[PDB]
Amino acid sequence: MSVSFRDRVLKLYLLGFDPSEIAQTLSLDAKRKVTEEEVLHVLAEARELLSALPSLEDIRAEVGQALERARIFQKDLLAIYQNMLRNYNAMMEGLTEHPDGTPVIGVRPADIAAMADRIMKIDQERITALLNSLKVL
Amino acid sequence: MSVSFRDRVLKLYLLGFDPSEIAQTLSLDAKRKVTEEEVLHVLAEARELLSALPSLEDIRAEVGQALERARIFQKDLLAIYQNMLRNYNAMMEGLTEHPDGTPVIGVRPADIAAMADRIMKIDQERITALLNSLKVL
Amino acid sequence: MSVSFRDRVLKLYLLGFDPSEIAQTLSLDAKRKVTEEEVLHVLAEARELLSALPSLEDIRAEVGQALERARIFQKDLLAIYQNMLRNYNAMMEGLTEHPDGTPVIGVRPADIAAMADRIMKIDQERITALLNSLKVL
Amino acid sequence: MSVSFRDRVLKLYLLGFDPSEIAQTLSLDAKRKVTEEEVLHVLAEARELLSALPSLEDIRAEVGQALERARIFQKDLLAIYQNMLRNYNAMMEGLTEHPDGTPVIGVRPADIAAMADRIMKIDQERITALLNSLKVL
Amino acid sequence: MSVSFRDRVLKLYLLGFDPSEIAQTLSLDAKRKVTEEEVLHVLAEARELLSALPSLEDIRAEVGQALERARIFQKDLLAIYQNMLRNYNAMMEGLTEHPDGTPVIGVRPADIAAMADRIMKIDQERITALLNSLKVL
Amino acid sequence: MSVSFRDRVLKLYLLGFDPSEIAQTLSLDAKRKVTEEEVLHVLAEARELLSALPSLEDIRAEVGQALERARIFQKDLLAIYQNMLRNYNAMMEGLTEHPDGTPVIGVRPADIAAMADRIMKIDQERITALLNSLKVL
Amino acid sequence: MSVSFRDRVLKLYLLGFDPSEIAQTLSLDAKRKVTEEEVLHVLAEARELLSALPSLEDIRAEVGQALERARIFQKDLLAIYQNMLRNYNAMMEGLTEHPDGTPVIGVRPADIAAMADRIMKIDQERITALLNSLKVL
Amino acid sequence: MSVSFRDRVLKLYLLGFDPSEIAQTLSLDAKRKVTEEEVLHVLAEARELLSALPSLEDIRAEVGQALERARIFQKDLLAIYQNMLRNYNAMMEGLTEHPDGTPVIGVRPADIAAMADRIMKIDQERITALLNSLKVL
Amino acid sequence: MSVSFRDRVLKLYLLGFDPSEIAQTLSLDAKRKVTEEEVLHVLAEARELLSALPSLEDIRAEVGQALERARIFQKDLLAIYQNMLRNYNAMMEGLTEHPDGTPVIGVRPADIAAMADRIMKIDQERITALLNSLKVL
Repeated sequence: MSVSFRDRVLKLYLLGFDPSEIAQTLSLDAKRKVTEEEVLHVLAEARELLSALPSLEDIRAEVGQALERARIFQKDLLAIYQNMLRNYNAMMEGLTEHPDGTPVIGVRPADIAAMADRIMKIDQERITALLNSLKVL
Repeated sequence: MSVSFRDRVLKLYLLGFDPSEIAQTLSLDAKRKVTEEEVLHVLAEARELLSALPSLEDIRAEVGQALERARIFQKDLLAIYQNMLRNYNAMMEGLTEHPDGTPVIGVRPADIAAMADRIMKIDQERITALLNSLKVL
Repeated sequence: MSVSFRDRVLKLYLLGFDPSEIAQTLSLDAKRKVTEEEVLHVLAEARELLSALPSLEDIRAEVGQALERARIFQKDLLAIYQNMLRNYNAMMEGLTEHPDGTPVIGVRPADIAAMADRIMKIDQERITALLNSLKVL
Repeated sequence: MSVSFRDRVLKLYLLGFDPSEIAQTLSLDAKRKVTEEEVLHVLAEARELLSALPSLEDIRAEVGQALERARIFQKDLLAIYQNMLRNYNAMMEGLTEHPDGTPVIGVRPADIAAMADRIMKIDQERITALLNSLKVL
Repeated sequence: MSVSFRDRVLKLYLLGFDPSEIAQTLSLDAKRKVTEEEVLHVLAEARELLSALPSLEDIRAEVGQALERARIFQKDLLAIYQNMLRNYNAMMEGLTEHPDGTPVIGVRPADIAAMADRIMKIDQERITALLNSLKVL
Repeated sequence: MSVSFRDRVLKLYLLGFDPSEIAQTLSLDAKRKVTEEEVLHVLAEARELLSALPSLEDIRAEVGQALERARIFQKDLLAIYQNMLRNYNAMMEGLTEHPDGTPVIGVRPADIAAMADRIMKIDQERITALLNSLKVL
Repeated sequence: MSVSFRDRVLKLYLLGFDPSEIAQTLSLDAKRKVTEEEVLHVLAEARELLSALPSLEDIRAEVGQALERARIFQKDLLAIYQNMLRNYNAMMEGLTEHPDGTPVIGVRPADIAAMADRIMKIDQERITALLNSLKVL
Repeated sequence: MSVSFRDRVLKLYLLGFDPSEIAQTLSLDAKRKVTEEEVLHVLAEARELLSALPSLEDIRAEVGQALERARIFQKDLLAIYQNMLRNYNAMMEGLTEHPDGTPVIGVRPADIAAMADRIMKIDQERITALLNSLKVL
Repeated sequence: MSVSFRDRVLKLYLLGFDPSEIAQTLSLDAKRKVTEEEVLHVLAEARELLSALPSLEDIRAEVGQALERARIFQKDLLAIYQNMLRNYNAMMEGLTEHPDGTPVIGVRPADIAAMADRIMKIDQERITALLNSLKVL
């Protein structure tokens, strides 16, 4: 009723189950039975936990993490963009397969422009959010 | 006429039934019959319940819950994004199936960029709403 | 000419019937005949009923009801989202049917991101409208 | 030349007929013939009728009627939404027909989210327009 | 060179004919020939007619007529909307034809929501334009 | 080198021909040959003609003509809209042909709403531009 | 190294060739060879030519030319619009060919509304840009 | 626990693994086992690393790099645009293959206008971001 | 380690290779081997090169070049627009081929309006950017 129960009742409530069903699914989890009031006590308890206010350094944690979310995605998209631009040249020469024998998938030229715009969008998002971190905080 | 009746008459009204039909569907629910005035008394009664004003800590409850709605969805989408990026590499190599024998589903490169944008949208929504929670409240 | 007539003449007028046709459809409803002036008197009468101004607590009634419209819809969409995310995992494993024998319907990964965005849109609408209820009223 | 003629000449002009054709179509309506100047006199006459200014209570008439237009449409869409959500559950179970024998029509989950957004759009339109009625008027 | 010539030369010019072709098409209309200078004199003459400024009551004429354009269109769309909502119920019951024997045309539920939004758009346009007529004029 | 040459060199330049090609196409037009400097002198000459500033009554000429462009187009679209709404009723009754024997072309109900919106857009453009003509000028 | 070389090196650079390739393509153009420094000297030279500032009458040249670009395009589109509206009437009558024997191409009514909107967009662009020419300059 | 471990635990956490799974995947990486507290200590440690604030010269690093991201992409798109405009001319002449024997791929004229707009979008992004670098910094 | 190495390490880094792979690809380029610290020294060195600030005349260089990018593209699109408008007239007459024997490609009338809008967009971009060059600089 401390860690893996207070987490589970909160997570199962936010996916839209009434506290009757939250009890019945957890009635067979570990215990013999879980009463509805046992569920409903935790939901009101965890409500006030979530009702707290952040700190100024607490906000700096996500803005640190959100920009690092971006850099992981740019390592993925630039790997795609190079490997998509590979298929555009090999399609143009008429090669049905790459020299590695791997198949050549068709890529339109307006599709490469889409992935170019996605990358520079992310790179522009770093500059804007980092500047607001300096400005607001 | 206290809990499972006042809830039901309100929920059935907001789905757009006239109080005649709300009576007739609940005429066979528990009682022998439910009069229309018995229904219409509750709807005017629960109208003033809903007409109340929130509190400042009451608003902090949803903003706590709305950001926690986000974190449950990011645990889902990042699980998709990894398992979608798995299918992109295995399609490129020409593997009809994964080494686990599971089939390989085709994924366009502009589709991965869509799921990348959905995730960083949610992550940006946490920063904006949490800052307004500090600013307004 | 009190309840089920003044309602009917107003509702039939706003669906775009001239008062001649409003008379003729209601000429065979209950009475032997309904004159056009009998119809047109009620429309001018109910015009001034609708021309009234609301009260400040009257506006609080809909804002109470509009947010409760949202919570009924989130109970529906989250039930879909869980049962749509069920079909995505079972499609990935290659199961043509669920272990319950029910068929597996194909779900694209960009479709799950659509239902994720609809839910958090509604949840953000509660925060904005409830805050304006505190601010304006 | 009083009621059913001044209405007809105005309505036929605004559908884009020159006053020659307005005469000729009404030349065979009731009279032996209708001269063009007989038509053109009425159009200049009814021009100044339409050129009048509204009153403040006159504007309150439509704002009363426009919100009542909304409530008639919500009685229709919520009837659709329930009867569309019926088809989604019965499609999921694999029932080709309903237990009433009626056919089951396919509904995508992103389509239910469309009708959910249409309803709460209308409900939000009531709050905005009613508040402006209190604010401006 | 007064009415049906000054109108024709202006209308034919604004559809993008050079004054040579305006002459030649009207060279065979009524006269033996029409010189280019005869055309070009009228175009410069009617230019200054169009170059005039409106009056304040002149603007009130169109705003009267523009709102009456709306009411003619709402009489059409509401006639469609009722007769489209007829086909939705009869499609749902499985009736290939109406009880009148007329065929049943398929209507998607998101299509009814489109016509609902068009109507309330027009009704909202009356309130905005009529209020500006009171405000500006 | 006065009228039909200074017009032609300007029009052919703005369609993107270098002055070499402007010379060569006009080298065979009338003269034996046209030198490049003969072309390039006119382009610099007509450059300063276009570089002039308008007058206040000069701007009133187009605003007169632009609104008259609108009225010609509304005479066309309203002729379409009536003749499109003819095909919608005759399709609904099941008539493969009109009583004139002309074929019946299929019209969706959302298409009629498109032409309704185009017309009232144009009618709203007259009110806005005419008011700015009174306001600015 | 004066006219047809300084133009060519600038035009070939802005299409994205490194100065090595600009040399090699022009190595076989006229001369025996063109060194890279011969290319790179011109690019730095023409850089400062482009780095100059305009004059106030210089800006009036393009605004003169940009509006004249519009009038050439309206002579084209109005020629299309008349010849597209020809095909709409002849399709409606059922004529597979025109009386000239030319084929009849199918035109939807929403397509004519597109070309109507393009023309009045251009005509509105003349009024806005010409007024700014009076206002700014 | 210094470089290739603190990087890996952070990168694997931001892809949405709970610290139990981060331990188990790295339990077989190098060590015999990695405890959950060993993982969770690093995540709280690296949280404060990311929680730091940037410097003013630190922001100048990305704005330098973001504009250099643009120039690499323009070297790619201009190479496409020339080699796409090659296929448009050769398609127009009717050449199924290029004179090099390479196949001719079909290009619509509205597609070339898309790549033209992408390039000048990027070129306009350099001017805006570089000016803000002068303005803000 | 001066020109073709500092350029290559920077360009290969911005395409998203870790400095290990930047070393290994350049380990076989010219030298026997390239250490990772040899790579990582240059990346930190070139970081401060990119971290510099522009000059006011430096910004005038791109704005000169960006407008000249436009004029090269208008020479291309106007060449397309004339040669697309050629195919529209020849399709209308029914000519399967041009008098030159070249094939006639089908062009919709709404497609010509697209290329008309692209050109006047570019021409409007010259006026706006050149005016800001006078205004800001």
